[PDB]
Amino acid sequence: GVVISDDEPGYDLDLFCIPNHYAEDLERVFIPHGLIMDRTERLARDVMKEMGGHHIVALCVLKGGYKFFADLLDYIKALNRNSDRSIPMTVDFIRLKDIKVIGGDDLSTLTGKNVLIVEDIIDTGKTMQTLLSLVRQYNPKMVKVASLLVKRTPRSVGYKPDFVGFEIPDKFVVGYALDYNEYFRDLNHVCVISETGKAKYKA
Amino acid sequence: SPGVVISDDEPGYDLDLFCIPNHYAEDLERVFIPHGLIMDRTERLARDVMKEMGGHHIVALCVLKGGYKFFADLLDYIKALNRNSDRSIPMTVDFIRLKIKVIGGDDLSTLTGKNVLIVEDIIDTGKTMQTLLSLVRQYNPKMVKVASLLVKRTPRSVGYKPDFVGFEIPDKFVVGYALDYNEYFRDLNHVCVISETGKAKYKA
Amino acid sequence: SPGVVISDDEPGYDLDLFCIPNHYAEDLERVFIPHGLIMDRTERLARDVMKEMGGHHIVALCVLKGGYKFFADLLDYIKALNRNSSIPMTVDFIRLKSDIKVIDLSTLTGKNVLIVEDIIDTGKTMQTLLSLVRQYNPKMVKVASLLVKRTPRSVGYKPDFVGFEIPDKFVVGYALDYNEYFRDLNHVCVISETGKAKYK
Amino acid sequence: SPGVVISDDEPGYDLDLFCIPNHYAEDLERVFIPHGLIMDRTERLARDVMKEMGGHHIVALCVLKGGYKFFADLLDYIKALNRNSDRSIPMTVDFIRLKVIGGDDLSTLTGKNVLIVEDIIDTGKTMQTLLSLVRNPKMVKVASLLVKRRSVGYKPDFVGFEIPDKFVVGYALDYNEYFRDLNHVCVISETGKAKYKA
Ligand SMILES: Nc1nc2c(ncn2CCN(/C=C/P(=O)(O)O)CCOCP(=O)(O)O)c(=O)[nH]1
Ligand SMILES: Nc1nc2c(ncn2CCN(/C=C/P(=O)(O)O)CCOCP(=O)(O)O)c(=O)[nH]1
Ligand SMILES: Nc1nc2c(ncn2CCN(/C=C/P(=O)(O)O)CCOCP(=O)(O)O)c(=O)[nH]1
Ligand SMILES: Nc1nc2c(ncn2CCN(/C=C/P(=O)(O)O)CCOCP(=O)(O)O)c(=O)[nH]1
Ligand SMILES: [Mg+2]
Ligand SMILES: [Mg+2]
Ligand SMILES: [Mg+2]
Ligand SMILES: [Mg+2]
Ligand SMILES: [Mg+2]
Ligand SMILES: [Mg+2]
Ligand SMILES: [Mg+2]
Repeated sequence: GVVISDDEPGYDLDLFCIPNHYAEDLERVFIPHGLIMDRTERLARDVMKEMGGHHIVALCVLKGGYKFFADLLDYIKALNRNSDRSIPMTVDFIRLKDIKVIGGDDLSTLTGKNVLIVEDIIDTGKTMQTLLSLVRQYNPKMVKVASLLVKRTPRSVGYKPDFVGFEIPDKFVVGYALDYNEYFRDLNHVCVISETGKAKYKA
Repeated sequence: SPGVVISDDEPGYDLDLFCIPNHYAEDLERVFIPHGLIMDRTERLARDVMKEMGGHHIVALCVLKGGYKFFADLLDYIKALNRNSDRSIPMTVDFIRLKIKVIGGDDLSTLTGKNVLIVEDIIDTGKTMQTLLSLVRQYNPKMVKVASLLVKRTPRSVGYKPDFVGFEIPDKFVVGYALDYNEYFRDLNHVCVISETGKAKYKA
Repeated sequence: SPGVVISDDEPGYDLDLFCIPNHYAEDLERVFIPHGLIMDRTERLARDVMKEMGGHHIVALCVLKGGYKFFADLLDYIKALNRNSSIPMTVDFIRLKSDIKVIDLSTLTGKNVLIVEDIIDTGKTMQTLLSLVRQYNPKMVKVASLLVKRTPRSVGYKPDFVGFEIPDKFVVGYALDYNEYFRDLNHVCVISETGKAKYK
Repeated sequence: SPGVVISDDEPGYDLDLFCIPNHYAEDLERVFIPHGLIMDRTERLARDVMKEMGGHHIVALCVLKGGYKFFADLLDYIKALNRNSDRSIPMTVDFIRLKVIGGDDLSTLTGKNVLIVEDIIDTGKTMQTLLSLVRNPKMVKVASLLVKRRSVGYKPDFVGFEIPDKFVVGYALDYNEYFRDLNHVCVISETGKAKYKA
């Protein structure tokens, strides 16, 4: 994936269009929306090259997964209608919130199927451990994992997704559906929160 | 406005004039609402939402599964206004699924005293919507509004009208733009009507 | 093949259902082809061009000014296809204005040329253009026009690629003008007669 | 604003991290500025243009050929601004090539807010000539996607990116007419430079 370095300074907010209501709440733009798009376009092709023979169930991990999920699937849809290659897709949504699971339940749709799990970020890798444990209970034919972000953290068990958008430093990022206490999901760029932001939006 | 009126005698478009996924080439009969028309209409709807809810925080409630495409696009159009004006609608997002079984039901307590925009793919009998409204109302939100991409002209037992409507359509079964037939056709950008071979292939 | 056919009795859409620049609000009658529909049609056209001319080098020739939007989007869709397993492209621009006047075409020589136009009406412009272009000796010439107007005032011209076939009404938007106005409008619309009076 | 500053030591991106035109696979070395970044910056530039020029009728002048992509995208963002706030002004367009080749009469620029749209400013001699010609418009401003750091000291009013003294192609910028059909700003490889050599 795209490696973002520890000393990556990001961009000044005044160079980009940002939501009026978060103008004072962000410190820098970390990953511009357009960069996320470009990288996701390539990821869609990588997904096709890998899982292209088969019908796939795309499993969206809510809430933060929703933007990456819709965009990735859209790029995949563009391939399906303009190429000879093909991945017929059905979709499913799951939420993990010590980790409670909502919406599976459900989920025999996964049995004997090719599963593409779609996540916003891998940090400790624990959420993903909980998910795979539940997916195992339905006996899928194949499981692949795509994550927009993978965080470089010593708190990691060492788990790595098949498809990675960006490998990022051990910093807390928001935007592109990633939240701080449910705020900042309504933001297209991945960014870092300012001092004012932390205090204003703290729980 | 009651949205864009698609006539009862609308023929739709020959599949050959559009790019459609090859795996559905035999399973569809006509494109009924082109993806791009949906986007154009959704852009206007975001501006309508901004005019009616602007300068206020909203909880945007996505009704899975079929609502997910309209939800993402509408929110993207709203975000475009948010970052290009000094008028702004700060938004938080939530998800719910109705299947009548309700899934994801315990973030509904959090709606108390809030402004809620429910986002749906379609209103047919209206029973899903009425069920969902009464559920939200149990938690006393300050305000509830409903946006629905499609509303069918069909007899309804109550005369409910959503606040924002993309298109008013004939009483025909449509698929695409996340609307399904037995989970198929969600991976299709256009709204379409299904062929007889489509109905048979994917019949549950 | 004759493209998306828009009927003579087509009502179009009420302006109030779309986002439209305020400065054109009272000057338009209806929306005829929503920007997004233009996009969806142009995506298929890209694939049609890739099917006909694929695997070979192409000069894409933009006919200014009205052709510029269709040209940009059509090429963007072709480039999208090119990022998958290819039509290498160079580009050029030409303007014809009406006696029809022209505004170096040596590039075209021995190449496969795709002329990109906004609209064919009488077909005069296109005969004028093909006449000149063929004098620079290209290997092949194909013509894409977003719009072709159904008219008794015919030569006419059948382009190889056609977006929409429309009624004999004066349209503006998506870079087509009325007296240089309305190019900054993303939808194709029918101009009002009261609208025509406002832009001289 | 000097725009988004791209340093001299900016390495850019490995080609395999992005979707690249198949036919340019060996002809490029690095992605230098991703298309998505260009779009993000252009969106902001659009709002900057409207903040300054949106008070009166704008004539947008496209400098062919390399300016065509930037021009199209910039105006679409401007059109988006103009159709989502109840305040707007008409905008007309023209096209020129710099030898000045083939726009409308320059008297169409009188009394208007003229916006010149360029792909790149290097020395800046070209623009200085055009500017010292275009002049009684109500106002003239220049938007350029790229500005290089042997200049004669001209700076445009709106800058997308400030780049090193490197030769770049893509987003309609060419090497001998090639590479215009490329969405990213990139750097040519040795293979590329000699394959399309003049
Ligand atoms: N917004 C944000 N959230 C972060 C980040 N790192 C971990 N998290 C917490 C995400 N959580 C932990 C990931 P791990 O691999 O350690 O199990 C996942 C669950 O988040 C639920 P939701 O998407 O917010 O509804 C971060 O950099 N930004
Ligand atoms: N794809 C499609 N589905 C249709 C249609 N009409 C009803 N439905 C079924 C949707 N249902 C009924 C709406 P009502 O107002 O009658 O209570 C709700 C379906 O939601 C389940 P999901 O979005 O497929 O996960 C239709 O035209 N197309
Ligand atoms: N905007 C607009 N223009 C129309 C229309 N019909 C003919 N025209 C005239 C186009 N003209 C001739 C077409 P024909 O096949 O009859 O030779 C050429 C347009 O002029 C060049 P530009 O693109 O406006 O700079 C129309 O419906 N809308
Ligand atoms: N493609 C490319 N071209 C570069 C570059 N630097 C200068 N140029 C030369 C561009 N030239 C002017 C530079 P000045 O110093 O006078 O401000 C103009 C050439 O443009 C002709 P066209 O757009 O290809 O039709 C570069 O990095 N890439
Ligand atoms: Mg997650
Ligand atoms: Mg979280
Ligand atoms: Mg629904
Ligand atoms: Mg359903
Ligand atoms: Mg023309
Ligand atoms: Mg004209
Ligand atoms: Mg130039």
